[PDB]
Amino acid sequence: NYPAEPFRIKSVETVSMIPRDERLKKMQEAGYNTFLLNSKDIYIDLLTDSGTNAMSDKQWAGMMMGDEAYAGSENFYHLERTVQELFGFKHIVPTHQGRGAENLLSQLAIKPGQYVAGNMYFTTTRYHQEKNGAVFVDIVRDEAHDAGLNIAFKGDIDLKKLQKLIDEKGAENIAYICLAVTVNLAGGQPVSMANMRAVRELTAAHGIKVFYDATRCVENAYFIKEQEQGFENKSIAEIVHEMFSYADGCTMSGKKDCLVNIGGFLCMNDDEMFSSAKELVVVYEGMPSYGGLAGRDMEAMAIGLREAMQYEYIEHRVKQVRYLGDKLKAAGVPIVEPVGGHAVFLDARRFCEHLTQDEFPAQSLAASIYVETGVRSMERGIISAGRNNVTGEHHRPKLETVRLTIPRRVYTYAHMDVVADGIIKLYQHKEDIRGLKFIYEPKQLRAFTARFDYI
Amino acid sequence: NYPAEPFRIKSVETVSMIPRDERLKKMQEAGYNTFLLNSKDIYIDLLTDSGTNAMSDKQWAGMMMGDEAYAGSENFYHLERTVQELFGFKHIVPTHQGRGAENLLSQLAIKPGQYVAGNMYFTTTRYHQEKNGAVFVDIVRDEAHDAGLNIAFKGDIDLKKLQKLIDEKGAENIAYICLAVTVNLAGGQPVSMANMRAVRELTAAHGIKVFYDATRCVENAYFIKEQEQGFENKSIAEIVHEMFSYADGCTMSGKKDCLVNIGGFLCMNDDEMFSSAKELVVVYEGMPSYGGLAGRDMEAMAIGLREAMQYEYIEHRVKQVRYLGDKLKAAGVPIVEPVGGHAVFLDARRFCEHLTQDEFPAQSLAASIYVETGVRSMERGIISAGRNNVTGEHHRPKLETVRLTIPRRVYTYAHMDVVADGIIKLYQHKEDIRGLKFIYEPKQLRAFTARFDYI
Amino acid sequence: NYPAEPFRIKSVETVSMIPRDERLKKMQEAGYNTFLLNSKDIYIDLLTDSGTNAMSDKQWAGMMMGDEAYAGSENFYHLERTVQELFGFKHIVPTHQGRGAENLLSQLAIKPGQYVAGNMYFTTTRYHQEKNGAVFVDIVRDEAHDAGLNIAFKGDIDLKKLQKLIDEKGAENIAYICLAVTVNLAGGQPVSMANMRAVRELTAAHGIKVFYDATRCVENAYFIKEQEQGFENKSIAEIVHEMFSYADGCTMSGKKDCLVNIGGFLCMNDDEMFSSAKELVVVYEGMPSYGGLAGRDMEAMAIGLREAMQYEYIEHRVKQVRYLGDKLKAAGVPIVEPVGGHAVFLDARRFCEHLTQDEFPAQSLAASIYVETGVRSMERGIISAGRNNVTGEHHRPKLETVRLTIPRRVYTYAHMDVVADGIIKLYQHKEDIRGLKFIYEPKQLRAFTARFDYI
Amino acid sequence: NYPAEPFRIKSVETVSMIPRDERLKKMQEAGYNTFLLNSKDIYIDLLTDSGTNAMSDKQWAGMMMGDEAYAGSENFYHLERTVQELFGFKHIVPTHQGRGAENLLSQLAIKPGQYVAGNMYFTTTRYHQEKNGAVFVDIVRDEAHDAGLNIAFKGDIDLKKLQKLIDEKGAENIAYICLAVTVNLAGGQPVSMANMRAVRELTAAHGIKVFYDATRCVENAYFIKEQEQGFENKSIAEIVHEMFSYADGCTMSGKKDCLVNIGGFLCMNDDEMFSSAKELVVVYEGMPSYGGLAGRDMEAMAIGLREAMQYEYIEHRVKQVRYLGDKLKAAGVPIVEPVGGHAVFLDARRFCEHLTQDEFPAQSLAASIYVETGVRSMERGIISAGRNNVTGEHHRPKLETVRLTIPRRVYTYAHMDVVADGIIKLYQHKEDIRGLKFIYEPKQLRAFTARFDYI
Ligand SMILES: Cc1ncc(COP(=O)(O)O)c(/C=N/[C@@H](C)C(=O)O)c1O
Ligand SMILES: Cc1ncc(COP(=O)(O)O)c(/C=N/[C@@H](C)C(=O)O)c1O
Ligand SMILES: Cc1ncc(COP(=O)(O)O)c(CN[C@@H](C)C(=O)O)c1O
Ligand SMILES: Cc1ncc(COP(=O)(O)O)c(CN[C@@H](C)C(=O)O)c1O
Ligand SMILES: [K+]
Ligand SMILES: [K+]
Ligand SMILES: [K+]
Ligand SMILES: [K+]
Repeated sequence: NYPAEPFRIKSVETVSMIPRDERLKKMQEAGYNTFLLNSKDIYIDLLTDSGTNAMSDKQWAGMMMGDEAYAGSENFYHLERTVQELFGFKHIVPTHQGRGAENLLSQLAIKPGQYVAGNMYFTTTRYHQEKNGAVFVDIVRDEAHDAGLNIAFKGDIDLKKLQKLIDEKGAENIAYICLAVTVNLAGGQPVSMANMRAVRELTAAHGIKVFYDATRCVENAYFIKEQEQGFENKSIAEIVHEMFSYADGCTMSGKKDCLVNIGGFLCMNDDEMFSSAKELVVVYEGMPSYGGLAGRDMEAMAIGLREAMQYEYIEHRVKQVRYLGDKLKAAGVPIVEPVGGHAVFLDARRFCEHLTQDEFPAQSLAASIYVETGVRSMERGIISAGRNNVTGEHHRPKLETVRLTIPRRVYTYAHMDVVADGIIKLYQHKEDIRGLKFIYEPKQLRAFTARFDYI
Repeated sequence: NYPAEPFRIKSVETVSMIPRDERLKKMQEAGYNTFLLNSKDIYIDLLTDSGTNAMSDKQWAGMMMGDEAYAGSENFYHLERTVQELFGFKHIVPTHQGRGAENLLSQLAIKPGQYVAGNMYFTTTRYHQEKNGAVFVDIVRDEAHDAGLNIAFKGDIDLKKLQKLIDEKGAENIAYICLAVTVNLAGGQPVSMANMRAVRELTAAHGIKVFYDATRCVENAYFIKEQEQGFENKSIAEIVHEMFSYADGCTMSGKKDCLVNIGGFLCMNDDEMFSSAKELVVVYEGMPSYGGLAGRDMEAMAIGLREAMQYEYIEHRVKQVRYLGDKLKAAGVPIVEPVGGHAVFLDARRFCEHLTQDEFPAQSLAASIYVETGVRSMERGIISAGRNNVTGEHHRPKLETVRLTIPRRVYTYAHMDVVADGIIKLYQHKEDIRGLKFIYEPKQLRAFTARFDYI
Repeated sequence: NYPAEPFRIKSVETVSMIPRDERLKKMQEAGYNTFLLNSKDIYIDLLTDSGTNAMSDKQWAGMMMGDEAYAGSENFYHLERTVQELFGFKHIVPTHQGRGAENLLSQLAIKPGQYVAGNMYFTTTRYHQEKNGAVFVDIVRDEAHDAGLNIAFKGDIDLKKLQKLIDEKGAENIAYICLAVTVNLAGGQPVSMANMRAVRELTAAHGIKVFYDATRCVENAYFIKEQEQGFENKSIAEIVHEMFSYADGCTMSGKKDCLVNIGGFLCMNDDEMFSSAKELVVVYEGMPSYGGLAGRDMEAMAIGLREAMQYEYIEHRVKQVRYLGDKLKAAGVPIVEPVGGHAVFLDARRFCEHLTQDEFPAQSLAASIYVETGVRSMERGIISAGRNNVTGEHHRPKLETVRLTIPRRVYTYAHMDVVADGIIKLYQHKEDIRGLKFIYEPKQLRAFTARFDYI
Repeated sequence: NYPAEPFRIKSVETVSMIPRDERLKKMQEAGYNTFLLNSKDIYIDLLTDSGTNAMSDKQWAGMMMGDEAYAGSENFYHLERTVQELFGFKHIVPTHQGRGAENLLSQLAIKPGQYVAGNMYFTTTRYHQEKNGAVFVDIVRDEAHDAGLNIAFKGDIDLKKLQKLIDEKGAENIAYICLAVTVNLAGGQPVSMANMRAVRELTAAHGIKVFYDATRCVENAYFIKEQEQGFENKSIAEIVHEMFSYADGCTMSGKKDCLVNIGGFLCMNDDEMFSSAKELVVVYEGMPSYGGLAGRDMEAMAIGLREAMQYEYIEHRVKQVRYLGDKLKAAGVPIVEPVGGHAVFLDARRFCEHLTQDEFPAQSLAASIYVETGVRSMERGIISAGRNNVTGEHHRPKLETVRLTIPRRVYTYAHMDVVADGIIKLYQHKEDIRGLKFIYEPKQLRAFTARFDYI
């Protein structure tokens, strides 16, 4: 049912668990914000799957062969041809990570006053869109905002919402469609190939461009192979290649499905757009032949992207996350369903029924999880959404969750059992979790550096 | 009951993951001899725990700081102070691995005609003793020769057997006592501290030297902390240091409990013998400051020896092997008991009761294990026993076993489940396992290059 | 006169060593543009000293100990304490390289309509200043614009020019003073400590902030120790620490004097500005605890910054460049004087007097240098100057040069002889060097992808 | 005349020079024996070219891909096919270093009472020969024992001495001919292909086997390409392959011309001899599939052997040594001529004319070189030869030299200038070097651990 690791351990990293009394003082030192905890004080660090992956022996062999030249590096050509072969795009510009590519795309394809629509948003992607004068519109299906609803391909774009946007606003006022695979905020939920084919069908008829947020496209491809009829005989590589044939470009964070600790890139097919991207990348990232990355990192990212296409690797990656989610569900712990490809999301509304959203249950639950287990998790609720135009009123999203994000090839099933057993025991006395109050809030992006205090 | 890994994965090693029908063709190409399989064709390689360990990030950092000087390397001095601090011996000479140190010890401490006694033997250790003119005498307790007998500290030396040897032959005719921790041939069985203190008491009264075969002393130290009363408050380091306080020297294979892939050393307290050891090491290994080792390897062994002292590491190491043994026992699979610190031994005679020892049941069971799971194990029965060269007849041992030897920090519990589930599945249909016949047998060391075919 | 390397070679990098007739075919394939050569076809790559450095064994040991956590990495804290100890600034935000830090500084410290003044400019620094609405004013001393003038500390700011700006425009209309050490565009010319103290004296009296472009501050510190009276007893570290005591912050490119292949950071003393910097870094680079960098790269930069403080290292670095300049000057080759800390600039106008600037003598000389020696150099003349987009006419700079930029710890004196002997041999028959004509010119950034053919 | 390094520096190792007053105390602490100095106290360590080489980026990439399996490692198969391809031998057995292979060969091919003849000897090779009951006979040409005689191919075997040995002793009493390439004790002197062809011609006519000591065969191949008529058009690989076609086997120390820090192997063509070697290697070294080496070290040795065949690499290696020798000769310093492939030998008899061989001028000169320059060198004189059968009488060889041994790819020409300038200045007051007296002498192999005191 759950496969063993399709690899061996080459090298290990020592870990240690500090006692509860010290975890409590660390949590108070961090202002009850898991973002402010020190890495050395964490047993199992499930804060994010971004850049926290373990590399292979092949990737580390490439690390010893870094061609650090400013132009014409062999590492760049290797990364270039690999992406052209696997993704099928004509041009590629490397960037130091995903939000570097998003900065380039938002300045190239957005006119002040236009609309950008997509299946939910991400914080950095939406910021660069809004900074360049766009208004974001969520066109994901309504069921994606309901945590407990267990349906397949929750991340699909609602075609009726997309049709309604084109009719009310016009096609000329739409910059592009931003299709994310997978959808991070909905719980790592996949998008079906039929939805990608249908979106491409409707947008091309109105001359609207489609750009993918491809950070977790490999996990998305596995869900297509597993659950969409007609793709069970297709390889992961074939599905990934067909996915991108419905996009005019993409922004990629190699720190996710490329199995590296740093790196990203921007892809496109248009020649004029690629020429403008090279003029903008030298301002923010670097030369088009390295783009803010060391040669050895372009090499590791090229090798890692090819390793991710192995069916056994991605099957184990996804089913390890599913294993953690199944143990939590079997004990009655409320989670977002279905389990996504990279994380399990605890439903803090049901976990902390005795608390209101104004008491920040997700931020308080993440603090209690660390103090009780030594596991770091990320708040994904009201604090990440922010406040807008009303003086002091928070955004209220339906999803008030705590994210247990699994780095790739770093932890074992026994580590998943430690996480599950500690959360299940915490769920027994969930009424003890206390509310939080803002003692410091930045002007923007409060989730990263805000400090709180108990109620 | 079974702890999770007290570390996370830093880097992984790629494996093939070939299907069963291809593993069958690989096994036929190897003549149904697991010793002839190529490493690249193996999922889980349980052939040996020697030199197959995974190193830590700290060790690989030391690998980058290799002082490769021919004499006076900083890496040697680091290894020297580490062993002097942890083992308590005065002098140390590095060797490329354990049998290099045994070659030196046998030439230094044995006069032609003397006797060497010890708690059973190992192949290379007994050869160097006999090569230099010694006669080996087994003084282990009788209970060590009972495979199914589940008692603690099976590797203890029988004090009455040792007393009888001293009286009949004399103390001047005894070269030394060779005390192995643990006892590999008995199944990795530990020796009690009380037995070590008693041997030191008896030999010192007759002027007899005691040298340890300390290859797996860390695993032995854990058994003392776990099962011997009075040591439950002692750290692993304190137990190890007290163990060697009853010996005049030791031979160590770092490829086991020092958590490296190559290396060993020879320790002693006598100054004159250390002076002769330095003259002999330059003939066979190298300078006393590197002894057949690269500088970076002395550094990794010094770092690894200190990492082995962590209680959580060695507890998990031993309980990971115990997990495999308990799962096999709970399903009714016959194993050697009790489970040792480094391996589980399947009883192939009881596993393949429908086959005779002339049909090589252990060799045939090892072949089936690979084909069904991709797991390589080692035959330890009539094939590895060899032939008597005078009569031409096989040596026939009471132990017809298959050894599942677990490298340190390489595999997870999920890998142990792969091994267990496939063997349990084989045991349910064990009547289908067929005998083997020699199609090629070399003159000597037939275990390594013999080829077979089904009967 | 010229010291030997204060280090030995730990590991080497393979090179092709292709003959002259093949280098000619490579140059023709590259359209006679050294920017289009492949790295694998280059023996000595003097294109830039940015990110091309060789690291030490200590740095590579740190590469194995990367803490890749998203927040609170131990590598960040190590980098933080190192910069606070060596530079003396209160706060630090890491960036993926120098132009990432410049993007942050320009958005934080510039109000639309204000002025920025500095000792000449750099391309990326001036862009981010002008992008945020500033007007750049050159306040360097007039002597910096004389190529052949051999005087010390050519990069000093003219205090009278700075005083005139404050009086005519007002202090409230001045964003900050951008003091670069060293001054790249003037040829890597250093700034005196007395000039730094005087600028801090004048700006502090008017409430004006001073930010350093500290990319090559270590090379600058050596010039102070070597040529400025009163600092001959001071260590490199003491001089560096005193330099930054006259600044309110700095932007650093670790790819230069931090002896790494990627990395940078932003420093400042003000608490409120540091609070705003943490909100802005998560948009463009990443979390304030990694800032677009892998953990291992923050570790290598922390180790490399401390290695750069060794007097013997920086003395050899600078005198290796001086050796190349002295050998060219002793043979009569026209170079920019005095020789800077990181590169030698050939005067291509005097080298190719028989050619006009419309025939691209610097671009043609760089092509001949590669074909004759396998050395890549960078054109810094009319081609890299660009075209005015309104008129369509080339920008015509007084400096028509070829830059021989020396990476740190990569090449030896024998490699410098290869460069010198081939250029001296070319200078003896310089009348044979032919002009070039555009066969392909891109719309922008023509230096990188233009292709030429002989005239 | 002298080529630059045909590689770039990938990573560096920090070095440091301790003052003279500390170098003096270190030399006294070492008993005036450079073998007892600590590596950290040495600026330029010219003690040996064995295992002190710098590896390439390709080799370090292979280090990350160590297949550490006990049998069937991919690293072993790579090393096996590389040696079969480059050396042309049928079988190969890996060993941890050269003297491990010599131990195997001496036990396989020597009967007690037989003679072994060769072009001079080495300490470990002659010991294993004499330990197994052989009597060594030097059959090198007489001119090899004259330090100042500058003739080509000084290491050739005298065919008349070989013919005389066969006639006086008989062919059945000759175990084999041990042909070393190059000849270490004569100054690294090459053997001509014509001499190898002639030796093979004479021995095959009497049924006598020939085994090569191939540790520095690549350096030998370069001398053949440079100085022997008819081989100037042949590649290094072709010459190496033809060299071994005149041998029945070889012993190799990879620590020399394979550009690694540890490793060796034994080659042969006979099937019965290879079968016996596998039985003996498991006793002393390990399995025939790893032979006392980690997988990653077999990989580095396989990659390094192929890199050594590059003409530019070996040309620079040899001419860098020649550069040091030419500077010493141009200043009047007495050296062994011609300069060998791996070291310059100072003639201590002419250097210390005022001292007798009983005062150990070579051992005293090596001590003075370190104290005055921080350079470590090796004594190669009376102390290395030993005493035999007379009670207290030393062996007296014509060569009383001090060896300046150059590791491969570690030092630069500027480092050679530091060595030369310090020795030339020492030669000005050579009358100050004092004699030495034995204060401690081991029973055997006194050169490594003897301690001395001034006269
Ligand atoms: C869908 C998606 N797009 C873009 C980014 C930004 O990419 P980057 O610049 O970090 O490489 C992220 C980052 N998500 C991370 C940070 C997370 O989920 O924790 C993401 O999840
Ligand atoms: C010709 C020759 N053969 C064999 C050996 C022994 O090989 P090893 O066991 O050291 O790999 C050496 C070692 N010479 C070294 C030690 C030297 O000249 O310093 C040697 O020079
Ligand atoms: C108890 C014991 N002593 C000595 C040795 C020899 O040490 P080297 O292997 O380091 O020379 C071994 C190795 N046992 C290995 C070979 C096994 O169990 O497969 C051993 O188990
Ligand atoms: C003085 C100076 N400031 C800022 C920068 C930009 O820093 P990053 O390159 O780290 O973004 C550079 C780089 N100069 C390089 C590009 C050269 O001289 O080729 C520089 O020389
Ligand atoms: K770089
Ligand atoms: K070495
Ligand atoms: K990271
Ligand atoms: K190994």
